[PDB]
Amino acid sequence: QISVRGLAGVENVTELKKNFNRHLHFTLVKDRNVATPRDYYFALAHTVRDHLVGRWIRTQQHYYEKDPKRIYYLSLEFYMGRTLQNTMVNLALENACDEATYQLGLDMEELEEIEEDAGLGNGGLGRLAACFLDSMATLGLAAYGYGIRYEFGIFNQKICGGWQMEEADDWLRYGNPWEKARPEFTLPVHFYGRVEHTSQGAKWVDTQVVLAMPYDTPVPGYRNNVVNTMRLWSAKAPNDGYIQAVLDRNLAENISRVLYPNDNFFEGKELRLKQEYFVVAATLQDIIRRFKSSNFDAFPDKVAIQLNDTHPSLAIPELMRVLVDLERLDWDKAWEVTVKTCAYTNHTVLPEALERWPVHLLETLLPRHLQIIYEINQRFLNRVAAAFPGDVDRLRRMSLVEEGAVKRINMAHLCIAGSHAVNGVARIHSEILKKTIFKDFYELEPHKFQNKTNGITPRRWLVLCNPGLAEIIAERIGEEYISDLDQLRKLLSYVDDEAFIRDVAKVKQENKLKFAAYLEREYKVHINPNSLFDVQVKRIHEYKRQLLNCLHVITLYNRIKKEPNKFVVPRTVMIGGKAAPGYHMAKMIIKLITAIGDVVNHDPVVGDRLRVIFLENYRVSLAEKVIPAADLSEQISTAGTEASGTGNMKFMLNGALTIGTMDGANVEMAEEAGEENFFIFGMRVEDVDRLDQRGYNAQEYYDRIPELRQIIEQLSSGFFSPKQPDLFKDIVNMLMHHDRFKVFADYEEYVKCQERVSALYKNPREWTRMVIRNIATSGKFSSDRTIAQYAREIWGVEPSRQRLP
Amino acid sequence: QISVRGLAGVENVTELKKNFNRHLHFTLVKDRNVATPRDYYFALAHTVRDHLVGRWIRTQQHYYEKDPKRIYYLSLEFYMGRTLQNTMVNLALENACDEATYQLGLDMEELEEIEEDAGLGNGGLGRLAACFLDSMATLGLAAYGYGIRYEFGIFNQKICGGWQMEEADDWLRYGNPWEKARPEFTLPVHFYGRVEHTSQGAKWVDTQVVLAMPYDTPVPGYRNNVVNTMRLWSAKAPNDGYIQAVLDRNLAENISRVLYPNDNFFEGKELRLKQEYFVVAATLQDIIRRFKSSNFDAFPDKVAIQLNDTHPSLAIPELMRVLVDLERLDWDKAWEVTVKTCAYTNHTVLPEALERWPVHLLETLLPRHLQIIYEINQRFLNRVAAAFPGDVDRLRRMSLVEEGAVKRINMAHLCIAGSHAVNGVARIHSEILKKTIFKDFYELEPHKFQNKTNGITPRRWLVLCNPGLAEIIAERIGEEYISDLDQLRKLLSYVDDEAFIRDVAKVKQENKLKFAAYLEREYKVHINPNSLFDVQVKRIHEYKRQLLNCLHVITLYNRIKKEPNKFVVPRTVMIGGKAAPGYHMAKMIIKLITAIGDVVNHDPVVGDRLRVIFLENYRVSLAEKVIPAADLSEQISTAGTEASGTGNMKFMLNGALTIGTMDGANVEMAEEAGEENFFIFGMRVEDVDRLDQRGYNAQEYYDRIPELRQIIEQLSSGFFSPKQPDLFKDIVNMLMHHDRFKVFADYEEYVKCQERVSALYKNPREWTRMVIRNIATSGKFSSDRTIAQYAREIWGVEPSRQRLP
Ligand SMILES: CC1(C)c2ccc(C(=O)O)c3c(Nc4ccc(O)cc4)n(-c4ccc(O)cc4)c(c23)C[C@@H]1O
Repeated sequence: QISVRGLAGVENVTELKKNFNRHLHFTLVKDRNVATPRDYYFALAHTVRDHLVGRWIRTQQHYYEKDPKRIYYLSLEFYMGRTLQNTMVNLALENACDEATYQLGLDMEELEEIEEDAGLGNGGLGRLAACFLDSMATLGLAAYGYGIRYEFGIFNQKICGGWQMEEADDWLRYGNPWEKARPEFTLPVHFYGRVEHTSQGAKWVDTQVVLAMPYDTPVPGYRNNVVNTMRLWSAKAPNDGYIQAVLDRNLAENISRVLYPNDNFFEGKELRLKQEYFVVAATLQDIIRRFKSSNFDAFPDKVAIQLNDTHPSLAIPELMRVLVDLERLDWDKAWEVTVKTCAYTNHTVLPEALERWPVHLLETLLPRHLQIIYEINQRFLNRVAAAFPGDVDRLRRMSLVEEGAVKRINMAHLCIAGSHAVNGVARIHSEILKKTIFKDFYELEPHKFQNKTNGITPRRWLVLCNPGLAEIIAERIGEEYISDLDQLRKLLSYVDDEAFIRDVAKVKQENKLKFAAYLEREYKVHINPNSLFDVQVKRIHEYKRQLLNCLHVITLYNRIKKEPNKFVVPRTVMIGGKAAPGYHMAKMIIKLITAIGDVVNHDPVVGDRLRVIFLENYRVSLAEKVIPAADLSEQISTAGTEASGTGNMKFMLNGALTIGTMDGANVEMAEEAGEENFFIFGMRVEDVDRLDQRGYNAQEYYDRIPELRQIIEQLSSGFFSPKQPDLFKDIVNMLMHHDRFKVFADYEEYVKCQERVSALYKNPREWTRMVIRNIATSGKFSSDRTIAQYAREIWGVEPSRQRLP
Repeated sequence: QISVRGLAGVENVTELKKNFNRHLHFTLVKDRNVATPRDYYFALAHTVRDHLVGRWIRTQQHYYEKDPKRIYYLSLEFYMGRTLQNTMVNLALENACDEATYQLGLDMEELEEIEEDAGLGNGGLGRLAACFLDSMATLGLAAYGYGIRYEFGIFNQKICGGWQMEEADDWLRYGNPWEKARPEFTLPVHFYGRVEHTSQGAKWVDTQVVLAMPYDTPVPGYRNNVVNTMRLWSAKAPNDGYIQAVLDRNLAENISRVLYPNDNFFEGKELRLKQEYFVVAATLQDIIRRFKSSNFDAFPDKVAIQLNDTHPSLAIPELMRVLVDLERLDWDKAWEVTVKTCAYTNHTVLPEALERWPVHLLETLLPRHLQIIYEINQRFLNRVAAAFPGDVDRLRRMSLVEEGAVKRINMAHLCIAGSHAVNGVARIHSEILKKTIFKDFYELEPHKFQNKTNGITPRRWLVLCNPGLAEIIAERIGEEYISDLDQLRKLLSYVDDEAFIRDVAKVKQENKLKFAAYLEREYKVHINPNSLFDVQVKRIHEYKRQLLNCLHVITLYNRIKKEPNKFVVPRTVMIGGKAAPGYHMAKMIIKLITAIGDVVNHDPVVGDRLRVIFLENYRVSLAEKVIPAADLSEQISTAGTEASGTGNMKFMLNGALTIGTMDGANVEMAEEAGEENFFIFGMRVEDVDRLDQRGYNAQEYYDRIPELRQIIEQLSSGFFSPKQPDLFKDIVNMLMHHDRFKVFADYEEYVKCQERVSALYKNPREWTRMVIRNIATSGKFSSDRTIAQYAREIWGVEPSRQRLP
């Protein structure tokens, strides 16, 4: 069909059909008479997976033979999405399978919709892990993703009566054709117990054992014949009245049962601590076994462990435990190895996200790790005291141990102390780390602190989800950009090219029709395809300020009612994302969005000039549908709160213009494109700080802005909940009296900036030319660039995009 | 190698090796460098399973096209054992795979030892189900086995300190290459709730739903191209704080977690009741769907439901529930259909085995079924009252409702009332049913009561486990006997044939060396291969009288110590079998066996003249090893207690002579061979009854038998437990004062009969000639004969051993 999707060679298609039919017969045990579309999806998935196997085996053999330094990306989350299209793209098989299935009478895109997302993450951090796996394989790194094979990923969200309802994400119900169970590589993980100090040294005894069974999933690089591994551990009860004892095996196996759905929030649940140690303990056993199959001097030359947030921070004391207690290294040598092995990525400054585990919980579950943590703290604070003699407050601030009613271990402090590199995920965030929350650590060890601005893979996030845009780009500049995204800057040459302008707008219109067709087919929801698609998709949080979007939406509605005869650019305002189950405010915000829609979408004076829709069950596969259809990308977090963002980058790559604050990677996106090509508004970090310094008074904004006052009175008086007039009193009260994110303070600039958005959209040519200037400068935000930096600046390995044989 | 194992055709071997290597590469994702023997086993298993798929699909299509009456064998247990060798035997692939794997450098028998038993049964009843599936496929019946896919089968038994320890039988740990999950055929099963009576009729509402997911396993007939299905249901939570709710999905899924390990004993556990309804409800939905894909007049013409014991007895009220409540048939028409559809097989007369569920438990879990059961009872008792006017005691005795402190439903009475056929499992047992425990039901409906003497499949139980014996037989009479076992009578012609006599003894000696090698390799246990192998393997129960064997073993030991210089036939006495976890006496009996061995096996005066060994973890695969090696088959249950037995038949088919009571199918085995060819001893049923009539006094036997008195004093005084002198006081006390199975009353005849056993074994030629007379007359005990009778006398279908194309 389109060239970026590869060749449908005659023999390749013939072989694909034969292997499809073989799987249908021998694997699905069906013939065409009874085969369901799901049977067809699985026959195709097995056929495509078969094309990975040779390279997968040879890649891993190649690493065994050449012994490169191995990169271990440890994460509690791998937000992978679906795998069938990604595999075909990266194997150059997409047109061939499309033709093969077409000749069999099947629509391959219909089959693709049958695959369950591997929804093993919450949001940005977990999706970063997924993009990173893709980029590390495309860059030829000997890299392994290590995580948990959750039986249930992030919950499936249903909207019922305008409210979020959570259902179990039973993604393995029909099996997983991608993974390969490796029950022969199963390893014991220990919990509880107690420490004996013998003549040999310390001994961790009387533990309860949980087995960790690895499942390996292939990670294909982009057309370089590299296939790396994602290894996900599954909890299994050890082999050794009767019925209840068998049933009680469920308790240990609950360790890998379900992903904790807290996006940016720490709740010290013991089961979550168990999950974190589970990944850490089994993974480090793997790492050490592989290292010995090559004395621990060389260990940091052969192993990098990257900690995705503090979630696997126990790797630092676990590595010490293994090196000291089992390998009998001296403490100082073991510590030198550990710090040189480990590096730590921080993802947020919000204090409620910081993992601060109660000491008594650690003492019970992991008694030897708490001892090692205390020893780490004593030695680290001795270094602090020697560098800053007499600075007692600095000692208290830097300690891994936090005092209080509940004594706790600060896992971020543990990570900094035990890592040779610490990085934030965007320039502004990494500077904030050095300036504020880790300033003490930066002053002790400035060399540790780095920036690694996040990115997204242009395979999943352009070639896969927006083949039309990838094609019109390739028609001009070739296909090299797909793994060399800075070549998109060549498109600045085409900013006055009438053909490209036409094609960019044509592609966007096709994507919008496709998304409108999706909403009609799957939900019987009708959206005006000739409206500006205004999209805010991301997890629901106060700091991301979906509520500020809500205020603007009601402003548009109230201005229409005030002057019904005045032309306004028609909009479909779309908001989607999941709220954590126990986050009352976030669930109220979802209900407000649907409640606004219930009024707006049924007002005959409004008609199709304005519609407000909550996109249900936002997840990786839905992001791939809606982001290519978006005109306006809402990135409106309070300045200083969004460490980087990555949804912002997806929209930029896919031809939406961005309205946003100078926050996270927005800053660098605007720098890359030129601020004249972004709708930047609102307080900067400095202005937020000035408000905090004098005290944020929302009443002052209410008193001075009639249009804002009108909206608050509508919320209070029940205008958006006539049957329950005080339904939204908590939102109103938070906004008026307890708003940590200063919604009102950006209201006026936001509404006026939104006016400028509409003004440009009335000029289709100039809208599209500004779009070109964004797409053309999105190259910096490829995760290949991010990974190349991690490789050279932290891991000490040189990337390579050369083909394996 | 040997002809009964088929042809190793040149192209077949070449194709097998290619498909082996394809599976190793694409399915196991290994190359030969790293492949474990388990990888090799799985590559072979997939290769062999691939050879079933075409016939499996075509068999089931054939049934769809020809619409024969379908047989549904409902059982809570399918004691299947391993599947790889059985599949190769029945597909005529065994020599070809043997040669193919040999050319790849692999020992196929080593690979076979890697397969986990599908241990989904307890003993005779569950193994009968497995043999029946094999025979119904070999006889061309459109037959389906329906059961539960237990995550954990019968526990793995370890002997530790001479005691049984139970471990979870994690048979699915490495997967199951045989089964095909059918998650698309998943069905809802309902529990709890309540009954509404509307205008339409009754309605079962407010239930909790458990999903039943079917897994299909192929059942190959013997070289007739028939492949039937065993469908096993797996419990799954329905699709619709948060974390605990996800974890609590385990509660519904516990329904299929583990097989209840009670052999012959009813404990009214609610979870077991749930399992029973689970199989019943999902299976009958399948049956009805398949029936509609062909008005319910014709339903009994198209459906037979065979109830394996009372365990799926809820099928009777469930079928009524569906026909009346959902299909809106009148009660009387629905009842006519039900009784003509259902038939019931009874497996034991022991009262403690009878399922008698508390009415309050049924009312809570299955409120509509209890209503239907009460209505069934009222109408049935009305028939009783009309046939036997004024016989009020008969009404009380026959009622489905049993009065008492806890009111209960007698599930056997439900089965008789709701079934057009009731059968026992051996002639003596089926007569006892008509004479005693079901005499009232027999007098009301004599036409209902049948016999179907049990049998065993000669595929698994001769060709598979004893290929040497199968070969020397085939060398004389051809291979037709393998599915026409009455042709073994041709071997009576060879009773004076020196070559056959030589070969029979040679085969037995090879099997004994092979089993001795097994015990050395797997347990470092040394047995004298030139000793008589005296084997009692079966579940441990008082009624099977392992204790009587114990008394004889100690007698042999005490006689040796009394006259050390006197020659005795050397024996290896082997006892194996599992005790139910909560059955104290059975566990004490295992400990006594090992305690006897601890004295006997270490007495230098005894040496290798006598050894006593407890065979650990007796299961189908171990039965296949030890039964072909046995010289003497211990079948010594108290007359009247063993309904049939089937282990007795396995030994007879495999060249052991039998010592036993006139009990169960022993009677018919002795009738078939001639009593002169069996070591029959002990009380007959009539003598047991005479003892009960006057009261069994064990003291009288103790007082009159010095050698018995000596053994009891050794047990009491601690001779077999010096470190815990009163370890066996409970056994002694039961024997002396509470022995329901009259161990002492058969002691003298047993010991003297055992003398006759030894006397014949001293004459190898006459021992072997008597063996020939047993093997030659074992043909009646083929489960093909049993199934042919079920087909013609209950199900109304005609068997056929003709090939499918
Ligand atoms: C070598 C090659 C071209 C091929 C040719 C022929 C057959 C066949 O059976 O006629 C093949 C199967 N069989 C086959 C296919 C599916 C199945 O379930 C069993 C066997 N598989 C194959 C593919 C995937 C596997 O996990 C295992 C083998 C492969 C086959 C792989 C390869 O494409």
